[PDB]
Amino acid sequence: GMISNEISKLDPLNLDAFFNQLPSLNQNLEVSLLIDKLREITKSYLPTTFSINDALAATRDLGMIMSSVRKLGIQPVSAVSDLEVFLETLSEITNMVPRETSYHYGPWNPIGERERRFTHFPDERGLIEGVRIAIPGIELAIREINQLSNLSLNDPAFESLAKSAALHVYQAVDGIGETIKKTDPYVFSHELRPFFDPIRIGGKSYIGAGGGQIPLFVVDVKLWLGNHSPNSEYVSFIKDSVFYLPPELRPICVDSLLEPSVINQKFAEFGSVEITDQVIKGMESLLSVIQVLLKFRKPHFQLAQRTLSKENRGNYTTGSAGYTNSFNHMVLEFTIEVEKQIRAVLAPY
Ligand code: HEM
Ligand SMILES: N[C@@H](Cc1c[nH]c2c(Cl)cccc12)C(=O)O
Repeated sequence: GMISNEISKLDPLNLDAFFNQLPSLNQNLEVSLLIDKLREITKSYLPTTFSINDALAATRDLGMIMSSVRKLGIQPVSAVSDLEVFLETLSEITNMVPRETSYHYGPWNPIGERERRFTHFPDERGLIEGVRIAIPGIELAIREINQLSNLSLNDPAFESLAKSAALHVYQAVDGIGETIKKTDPYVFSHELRPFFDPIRIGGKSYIGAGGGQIPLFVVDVKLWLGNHSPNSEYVSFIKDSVFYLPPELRPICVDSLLEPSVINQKFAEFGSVEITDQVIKGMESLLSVIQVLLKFRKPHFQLAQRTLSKENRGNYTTGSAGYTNSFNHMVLEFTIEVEKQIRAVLAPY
């Protein structure tokens, strides 16, 4: 478990003053100052001496300087070739990618004066608050949904855990609503999106931080996807994402991809045991969770559609992971289909 407060409060590379300048440096395209800071960092710090929390915060801070350079069109590790050993040492300690993710940008990013930010645009706050709210709640919902596999539908503990998970997933809904109300789609495409492009590090390419990196897909795999669609595009996105996750989430995701999902296994229990009143309540509680997922994916799809429109898309047709809104349409159709299947099983009652 990575406690966010213990990471957000760190400044292991003494960059707090620099991050008050960074929005202005990025505005004036001052690539010399960005590159000079990367060079100073590799000479000023023995990263092998860092604790885990220090290395996570360093990844957060160094990652944002790197993404700023990449935003100008320069591969930062090709320009500062000593970065590669530095980043490699850091990722040995974190056992995470040598690059920042949504985790670094949201929950590990401090609130207030020290908040790390690429730009001066307040639309940026919409992305930061979006993932900073979404991630902790989704993580609690993962712990709770994981316990459902080992409870009976007829146990009120089942229904109560699923309800808790639905409440915690609502944090993803609150997160995307913060984005819808603060982030203008046109300012996103033209001012924010360019900071989330891929960076070549040790001969492979790491996508930038993205909303898709909140572990919502982990909820999906345990809850409905399981091992049921082996060749889908969504299982390929998840495949590519497992090792971007914090280590503690990786076994949950891997085992869930290799097992039947909760809803599939609870469908079997339902149509084979004595269907009582607690059992309907328990099955009703799984549909509640799914319906919360839709309360996220429906407005998310609209937001992505206004942003990728001809008028609004700027220079991009994809998200940071290389997909169009078609991918969102497919994840959301998958979820609508589970809601239909659950409502079918319940219709007699
Ligand atoms: C202007 C704002 C946004 C746009 C244009 C946008 C668009 C997209 C796009 C194009 C994808 C496809 C995957 C990829 O290529 O990376 C995607 C995936 C995803 N994004 Fe966003 N997004 C926005 C804001 C957010 C926010 C704030 C969050 C979370 C708080 C979020 C969460 C997700 C998730 C969870 C996925 C994976 C698909 C799913 O589970 O439905 N997005 N988004
Ligand atoms: N969710 C979209 C747009 C996006 C890029 N970076 C983000 C961040 Cl860092 C937070 C929230 C959303 C986004 C994507 O995954 O590329």
